[PDB]
Amino acid sequence: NLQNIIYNPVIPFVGTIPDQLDPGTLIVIRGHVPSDADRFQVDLQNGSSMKPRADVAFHFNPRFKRAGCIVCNTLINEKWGREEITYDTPFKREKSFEIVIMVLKDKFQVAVNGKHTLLYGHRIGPEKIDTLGIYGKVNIHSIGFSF
Ligand SMILES: CC(=O)N[C@@H]1[C@@H](O)[C@H](O[C@@H]2O[C@H](CO)[C@H](O)[C@H](O[C@]3(C(=O)O)C[C@H](O)[C@@H](NC(C)=O)[C@H]([C@H](O)[C@H](O)CO)O3)[C@H]2O)[C@@H](CO)O[C@H]1O
Ligand SMILES: [Cl-]
Repeated sequence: NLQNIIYNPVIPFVGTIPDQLDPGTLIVIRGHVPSDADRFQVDLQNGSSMKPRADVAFHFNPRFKRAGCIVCNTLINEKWGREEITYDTPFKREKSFEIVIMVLKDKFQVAVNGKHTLLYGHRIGPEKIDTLGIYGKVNIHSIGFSF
């Protein structure tokens, strides 16, 4: 079932993932976007090194300026790849949310508040993911895993 690794963590949060993200694994993140929020990110990482900066297999980046959007990308050897921008974003300032990330064989599937939001094909073997980090202006109520 779901095994939360932490509640109301101080942001930025960087934690180690208890088990390998094998296809079928779910990542559940419940939080809230503060009214003065410009953006925030959830990064599935390979290690928690800050320098050199640890690779980010999956960069889930909601942005709030203008109409808003969600930028997804991958950071390999401290270099960002091709961005995959999703314009149909459900995130809003002053609103709560539950993010469910499904780890499939060839990609991540993300749904927010029960509604499908986006897909992102693996650019790095998901098996190299052992750390989860949450940065930016966002309040997190919980982070859990379903292996
Ligand atoms: C072409 C275009 O649309 N403009 C891009 C612009 O999107 C891009 O912004 C960066 O986008 C990546 C994802 O592709 C990340 O979202 C970057 O966010 C972070 C990061 O994690 O790297 C957030 C982090 O907090 C920032 N660190 C600091 C010091 O505050 C870093 C940092 O500012 C940048 O890495 C410096 O380059 O960004 C987000 O900045 C930019 C930069 O790649 O390039 C335009 O062309
Ligand atoms: Cl797949």
